Amino acid sequence: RFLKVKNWETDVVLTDTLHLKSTLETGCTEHICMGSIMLPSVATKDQLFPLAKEFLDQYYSSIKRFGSKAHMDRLEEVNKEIESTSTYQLKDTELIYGAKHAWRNASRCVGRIQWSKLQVFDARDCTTAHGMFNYICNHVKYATNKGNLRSAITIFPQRTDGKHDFRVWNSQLIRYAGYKQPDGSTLGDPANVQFTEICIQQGWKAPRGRFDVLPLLLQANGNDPELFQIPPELVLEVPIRHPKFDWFKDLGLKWYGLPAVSNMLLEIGGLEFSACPFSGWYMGTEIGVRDYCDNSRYNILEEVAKKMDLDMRKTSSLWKDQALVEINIAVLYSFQSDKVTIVDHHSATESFIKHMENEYRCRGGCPADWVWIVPPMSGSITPVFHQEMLNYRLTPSFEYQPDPWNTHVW
Amino acid sequence: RFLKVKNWETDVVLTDTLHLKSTLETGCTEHICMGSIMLPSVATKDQLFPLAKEFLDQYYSSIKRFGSKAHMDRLEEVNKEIESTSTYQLKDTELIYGAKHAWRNASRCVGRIQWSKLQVFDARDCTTAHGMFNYICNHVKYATNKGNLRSAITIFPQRTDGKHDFRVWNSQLIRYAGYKQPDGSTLGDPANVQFTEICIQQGWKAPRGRFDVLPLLLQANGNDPELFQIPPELVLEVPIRHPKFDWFKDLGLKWYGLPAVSNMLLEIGGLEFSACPFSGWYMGTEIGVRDYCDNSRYNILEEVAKKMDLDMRKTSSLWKDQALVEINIAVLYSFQSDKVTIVDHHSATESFIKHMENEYRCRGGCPADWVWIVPPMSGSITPVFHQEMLNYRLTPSFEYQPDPWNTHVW
Ligand code: HEM
Ligand code: HEM
Ligand SMILES: N=C(Nc1cccc(CNCCc2ccc(-c3ccccc3)cc2CN)c1)c1cccs1
Ligand SMILES: N=C(Nc1cccc(CNCCc2ccc(-c3ccccc3)cc2CN)c1)c1cccs1
Ligand SMILES: C[C@H](O)[C@H](O)[C@H]1CNc2nc(N)[nH]c(=O)c2N1
Ligand SMILES: C[C@H](O)[C@H](O)[C@H]1CNc2nc(N)[nH]c(=O)c2N1
Ligand SMILES: [Zn+2]
Repeated sequence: RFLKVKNWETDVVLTDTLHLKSTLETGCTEHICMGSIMLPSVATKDQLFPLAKEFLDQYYSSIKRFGSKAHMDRLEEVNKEIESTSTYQLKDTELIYGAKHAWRNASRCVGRIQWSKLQVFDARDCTTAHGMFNYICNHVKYATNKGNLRSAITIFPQRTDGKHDFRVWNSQLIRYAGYKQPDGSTLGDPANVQFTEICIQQGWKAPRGRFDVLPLLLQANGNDPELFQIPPELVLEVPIRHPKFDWFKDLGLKWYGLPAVSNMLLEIGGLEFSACPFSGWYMGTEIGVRDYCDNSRYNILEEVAKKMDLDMRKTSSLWKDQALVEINIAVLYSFQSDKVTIVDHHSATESFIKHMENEYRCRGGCPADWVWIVPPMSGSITPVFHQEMLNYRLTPSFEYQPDPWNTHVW
Repeated sequence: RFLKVKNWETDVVLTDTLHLKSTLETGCTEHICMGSIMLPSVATKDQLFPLAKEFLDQYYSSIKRFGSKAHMDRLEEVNKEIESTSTYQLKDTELIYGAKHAWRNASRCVGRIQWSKLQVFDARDCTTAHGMFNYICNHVKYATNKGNLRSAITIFPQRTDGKHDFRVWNSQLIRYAGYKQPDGSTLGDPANVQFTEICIQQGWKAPRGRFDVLPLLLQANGNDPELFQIPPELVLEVPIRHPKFDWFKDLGLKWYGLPAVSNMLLEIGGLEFSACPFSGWYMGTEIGVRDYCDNSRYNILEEVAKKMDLDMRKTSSLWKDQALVEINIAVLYSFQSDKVTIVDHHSATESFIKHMENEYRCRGGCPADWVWIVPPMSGSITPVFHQEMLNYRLTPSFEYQPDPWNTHVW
């Protein structure tokens, strides 16, 4: 009931009591661990007030006013508001608190040392896709900050009956298109080929190239979604060069500076925000390892190893590993030389350990998903590899949700 | 009750029903996943026959004679033998079956495609530490096979009352010593500094250098353990050179060819074999990444990056990643050029996926520990990174056990 986590590189032991406040379930049981399963698995008023009370208790605790009169009146105000409408509305303060803590609770996020430096854009007054576009543009502009990236979240109206959901159909605000070729191969990003076609179906005119920034597909109040093109001046892009290899330019790679997830669901006090695009900055490996080198993504290890003139006959020459490291030095160098915020996996993972120590100290724990926290290369030469982590579900939280096209009464 | 695991690089889905035969518990609950905890947590006759029956049922099932007369008579023979002595003895056939399946069930072992090619040395007639030494030497000689390594396990008498355990006090049959220096630094292997001292306490005369192969500390029938020096001619060693960098020789690194774990407990049919050294061959990264580059092991990344003349000022130059890849090419090249069996993490992890497909097909599943199966470098450019795995505990099994010195009535 007071669980211990050890770091096997420092012999440091932290004690977790925060997992006692855990509410949702993990997918694991006493007899099966599902910690490597990628995805593990309308509301009513009878369930809502417990969720609202729990959240309001932690909100008022966090401002040194747990159990005060203002707390009780808010509790009663929300209870009575749930009585009337079978839902309720968060204060601006509660909304900002909840969003920050959904990030704080994201066990898969190695970047949480920054969790309290989060800029919350309240878009709950939005009514139309055009409003969404506007709000999203201002998010991109603010978050990008001329390369001095700033963490931000934009929060559209909460789910009501379910058939009036706000949704951003893009998986990220900024992603590159993906088209299948006549010869079956893929140009651009294979991950987005279905979404790229959905935009063509709703009317996108595609410049069938590699790094074509997709338009936005914005659904407002459950209506059919609508296409919008982010102004190109708002899309900061980094050309990828290597500090040593000059042919690396000829590779002609570029990536966007702003990672901004837009397909997740923000849960606060039992309220569901189905459209809550949030952005930070990149860890290098997301681009250099996963985006560029996943076999189902840009899959460039072939080309880079060629230009390096590596022994590609044998798997055991580690030509793949050697090219992988060169690519990630190139992503980092290119972003830093452009003053565009980025963090290498060593800096990021060290900060997460430090963040973990803070959370165990001032909060009694830190939910953490080792499978996701350990970078996709150089695992054990980063300190998180050696860090036991307890994974558990705390709320407020970011949740996955079905893709909108699979569910939307169209 | 019929769980699905997906590979997110191939879109391949396998169905696991084998987890239903799972017996022991994982450490995880519905509310907390402990999949990154490194260690998760005398017998009686009233518990033994269930364990014996379960095992004998699976043994006789596996030879197409489940429920036959020979099965029932063995079941009755073992029941009556447990009645008399409150324990029982395995047939040679059952012992070999159990050991192979303890390996087959080792969810942390990426090497299980080989699980049925296991050479079982029955040492249950051993009575003394000298017998153990002899048996262990023959294991080393056979397994090493002039570099054409062969998987083997040597199985000493099962635990009886508990105070007559056979134990190999070494964590591996072959490991390098570790001594702390006058200036506090460590020479050799920091992992073994406590064990190295224990040998000095029991009488080892140490050649205080780096790669000094430790003696054996063998405990027989619960008596005090005794030191033995493996004949050096039996300890195959590989000098580490690089196919490109000639200074890599000046690094003066060498490792032993035979990885042979000796501190684990083999559980078969509820019987406990506390001394069961088993050996295979190395995956390159065990040496090149963990042994050489863990900060708490040989910690050589410093030196290698120096000789490579790498930018070590910035963490973000990835000098560590770049030196790490060079080291692992050197370990692989050096072993292969010496015809000493080794497998690179690409070959090994590909074979494990293939092994997984076999087990789901012909067995309904394959227990697998993603945290341990994914190599410590180049994670996502190997196929296991993308492979959902269910972890669960099947028996026969290899279990951790306390270090003998912490428990032994001395
Ligand atoms: C500020 C810099 C940030 C960094 C360096 C960072 C880093 C990361 C990385 C590398 C991942 C793994 C993503 C993947 O592999 O696909 C991740 C996951 C995640 N991040 Fe962060 N992040 C940052 C900011 C944020 C912010 C501002 C939020 C929310 C407000 C957030 C919420 C999450 C969530 C919910 C996940 C889990 C995604 C999933 O399960 O698919 N992060 N983070
Ligand atoms: C034949 C070649 C083999 C290869 C390439 C291989 C590979 C590996 C590797 C890389 C690990 C992780 C070890 C670590 O990181 O410390 C491991 C773990 C393990 N292996 Fe294998 N192995 C082989 C043979 C065997 C054999 C013959 C057995 C038993 C008869 C075995 C049983 C185990 C067990 C029980 C573990 C888990 C150890 C733990 O939890 O600490 N392996 N294997
Ligand atoms: N720095 C960042 N990064 C980051 C953070 C959170 C989440 C993500 C993206 N998380 C997506 C992982 C994912 C999800 C689904 C599928 C998938 C779904 C259906 C079919 C096939 C694949 C594949 C992947 C990645 N392979 C990136 C930030 C972006 C915004 C703030 S921080
Ligand atoms: N190819 C091989 N390899 C392999 C396979 C199985 C197990 C192992 C060694 N598994 C040890 C992992 C471990 C355990 C304990 C501690 C530890 C304990 C107390 C204090 C500090 C550390 C540290 C580590 C590694 N960091 C290697 C083979 C050897 C034999 C057959 S196959
Ligand atoms: C099967 C496995 O869960 C899947 O590949 C996970 C592994 N860890 C990951 N970790 C991060 N950060 N991002 C990912 O997409 C994944 N993928
Ligand atoms: C904390 C964490 O569980 C620990 O570092 C694990 C991670 N995965 C591992 N995987 C292997 N193969 N060997 C290890 O020693 C470890 N260490
Ligand atoms: Zn688990």
